[PDB]
Amino acid sequence: DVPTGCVTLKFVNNAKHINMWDKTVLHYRKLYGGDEKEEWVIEKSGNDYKIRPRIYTEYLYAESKTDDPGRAVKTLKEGTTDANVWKVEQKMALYWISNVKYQECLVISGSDHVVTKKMDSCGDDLWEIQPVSNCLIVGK
Repeated sequence: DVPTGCVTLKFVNNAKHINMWDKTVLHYRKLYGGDEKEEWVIEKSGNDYKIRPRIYTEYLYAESKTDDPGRAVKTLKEGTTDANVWKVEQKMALYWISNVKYQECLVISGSDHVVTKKMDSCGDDLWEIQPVSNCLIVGK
């Protein structure tokens, strides 16, 4: 079904991969839609999944309130969170991703924001999850 391990995360409609900032701000790392093939790790978490970049042990999560461009998604450097578990579901060769806590689809916006958005269905906002052989997950 969903590949676990090292993957690339590419939003189909935009051709944008999830990229991250080089330097952590406060307790979080900012993300944006970019064109570089950033490597991420999908880990099984119960019936659902957690997501982290290959080189940092920081878990993808969704913020607690919705902003103008949508509910911001970033990785958690310091602290704890309840919104770091992701549903990842196959639709033929493509996937849609949804935050479990808030039931909102992960998406890259037209302005390159990485956000979740409540939709009747995530099935029109699909991701390309291409596995990356030679997967070196950094610990700490």
